[PDB]
Amino acid sequence: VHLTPEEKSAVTALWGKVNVDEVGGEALGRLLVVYPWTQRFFESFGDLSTPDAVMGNPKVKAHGKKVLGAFSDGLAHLDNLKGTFATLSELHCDKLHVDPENFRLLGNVLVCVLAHHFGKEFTPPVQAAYQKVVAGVANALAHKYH
Amino acid sequence: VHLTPEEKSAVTALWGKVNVDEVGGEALGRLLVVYPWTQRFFESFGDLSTPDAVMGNPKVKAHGKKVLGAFSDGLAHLDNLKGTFATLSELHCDKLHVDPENFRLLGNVLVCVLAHHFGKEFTPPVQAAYQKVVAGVANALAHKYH
Amino acid sequence: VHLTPEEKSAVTALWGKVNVDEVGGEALGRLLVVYPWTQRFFESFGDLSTPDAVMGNPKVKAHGKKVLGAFSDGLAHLDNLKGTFATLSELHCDKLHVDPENFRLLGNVLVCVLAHHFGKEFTPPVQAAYQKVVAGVANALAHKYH
Amino acid sequence: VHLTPEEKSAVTALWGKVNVDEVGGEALGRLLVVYPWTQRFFESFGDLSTPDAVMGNPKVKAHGKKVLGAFSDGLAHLDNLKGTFATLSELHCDKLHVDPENFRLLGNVLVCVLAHHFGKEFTPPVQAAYQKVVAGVANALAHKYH
Ligand code: HEM
Ligand code: HEM
Ligand code: HEM
Ligand code: HEM
Repeated sequence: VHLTPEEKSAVTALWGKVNVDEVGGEALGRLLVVYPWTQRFFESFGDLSTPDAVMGNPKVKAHGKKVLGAFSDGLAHLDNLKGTFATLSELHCDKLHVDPENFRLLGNVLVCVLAHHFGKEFTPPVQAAYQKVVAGVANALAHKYH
Repeated sequence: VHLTPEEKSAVTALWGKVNVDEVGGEALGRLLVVYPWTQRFFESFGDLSTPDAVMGNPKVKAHGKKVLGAFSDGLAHLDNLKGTFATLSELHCDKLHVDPENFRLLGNVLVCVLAHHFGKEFTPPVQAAYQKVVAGVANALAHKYH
Repeated sequence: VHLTPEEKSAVTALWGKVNVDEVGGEALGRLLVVYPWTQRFFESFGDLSTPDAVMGNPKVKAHGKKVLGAFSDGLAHLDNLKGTFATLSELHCDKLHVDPENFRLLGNVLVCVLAHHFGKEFTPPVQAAYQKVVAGVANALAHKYH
Repeated sequence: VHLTPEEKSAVTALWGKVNVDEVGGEALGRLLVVYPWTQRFFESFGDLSTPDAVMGNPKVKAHGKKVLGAFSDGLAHLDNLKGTFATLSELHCDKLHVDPENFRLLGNVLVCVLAHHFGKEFTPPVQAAYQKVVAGVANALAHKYH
């Protein structure tokens, strides 16, 4: 990832204020609603049969928080997303066999939640910069396939 | 495209409240900022060298109006998108050689721009519903390649 | 999916010399080797942990003959792709939750397999028409998500 | 790009047998036939309106060789794809505005062309490795957008 210094400062000025509970629940719930094939990764979590069921689901909510913590770390290490994510790459690729496309799609969902939460401060350039971050994190997650 | 009763009703309702003059222009502007290669189709519109020149460009705006009204037509014809866009497919495909992937990408941008503006009313099932709509429109635009 | 009368004759002609006991299994196996996440759909098939294991697996080859028969059904009914895949789309989407991207991949794998077996008569236009046919197939298999 | 010592050994021996004057022209040509939107980048090239026009265009073959040669540079330096391609990445991204997806599609075409000229030597593992390699090159060409 390269961010312009104007992009960079903005991107992290905004992350400072992110509610991980709201953003994490919204992001992961919306993945499973918008892209329902993804549910077959979380059969364990229980009831995922409707949007209310997915969104209220406490394990869905709790796992989104953890997902966001990882992105929080990606953020604090944009120079080496590939090392930051090396072990998560091994988990999702070697063991979970998550399709790399789903990494992209969660990324894109995360972006549209942030437009939803960053409000007026979510300008075209701030949007461009977060799309780069979640694309780099996606590529880094899929690294054990490459 | 298949939508359920809930979905369609909230779809059109949210769509009722969209500004005709502003949204297409913000989505078309955002596409060219986030995905800067798409600028190659619009160089005759003027200066696209910075985010500010893309977003403020009057042709980008004015053209975005036509883009938004095309989607509007699509919403009115979800039954027959392929027939609805047959003429715009010839234009984009045979004459302008727009990559199918760019159609997809504008739809995703239009989805974030809705999420940005309608915050809480852009529920997960309404996002799912707009995702299905824009991808349908993208497919029908790409019909000439197929 | 549009082919010219030139296109379909070339395509059907070539299709006639496709070894139906092996091309299917070759494409399924190459899918499984080339994009190893797809293996999560077939864990009841026995040993898949080496290229050799995969390519030898009798249930890969058994299955591929069935895959190949469904592409022949597709090739016969290009004006009725959606309808022709209605039942498989129910299976693959509502029962098996296969990601749509994987339908596209298998298609592309089937393309390189044909090229691998034919040469002489696998002209640039036949390759283009087969890509179209397989993209039509994948889009029909994903119908239930649309 | 990681390759296994067997993949690397096999991949290099195959590339040893590639006609550097022809395979790259066949790739670029088939790209232009199969995914005909890519024709719009080649503004110098004259007539691209039929498959013969694309495949025998002198500039298609001459440019094809340059492309092939750059792929050799990558296959030689698999630990150093970002560096090997930095200058091409500027060109393609900043100056020419080539969509990443198209870098990927050119890769996939090349893979099939190889499949087309090699037969059983083109094992499932060798296909897998080339797909890795070509995706690596696509990602290093798109570096300036990231
Ligand atoms: C793209 C960004 C993503 C990030 C940053 C991320 C992050 C994480 C983290 C931090 C864990 C917890 C691992 C542990 O310590 O044990 C995890 C687990 C998991 N992730 Fe992801 N993930 C991502 C995408 C995906 C996607 C797209 C899927 C599936 C569609 C997925 C499926 C899973 C599953 C199934 C688990 C195991 C959860 C469990 O413990 O039950 N992840 N992920
Ligand atoms: C996916 C939804 C899209 C819709 C609904 C749409 C709709 C339209 C409409 C209505 C026109 C004008 C018809 C006329 O006035 O003669 C048009 C023109 C055009 N569109 Fe699109 N379009 C879409 C996507 C794209 C994309 C992704 C690109 C390029 C990145 C693109 C590039 C163009 C260009 C270059 C023109 C001609 C503009 C001019 O010179 O006046 N469109 N589109
Ligand atoms: C793209 C073209 C595809 C075609 C034409 C196709 C065709 C078929 C057919 C005809 C069946 C029914 C078999 C039977 O009743 O015995 C089937 C089953 C199945 N397909 Fe597909 N398929 C395709 C893609 C995929 C992909 C991409 C996946 C996963 C990566 C997949 C996974 C399965 C599975 C898991 C079954 C059930 C397997 C079993 O229990 O034997 N298919 N497919
Ligand atoms: C993905 C692998 C690719 C490689 C290895 C590659 C390599 C190169 C090379 C070596 C050059 C010439 C550098 C020079 O002579 O100054 C070049 C120029 C170019 N490439 Fe690519 N390229 C790739 C993909 C693409 C794609 C997908 C497109 C468009 C669809 C594209 C469009 C061009 C254009 C328009 C030029 C300039 C042509 C000219 O000089 O007239 N390339 N590429």
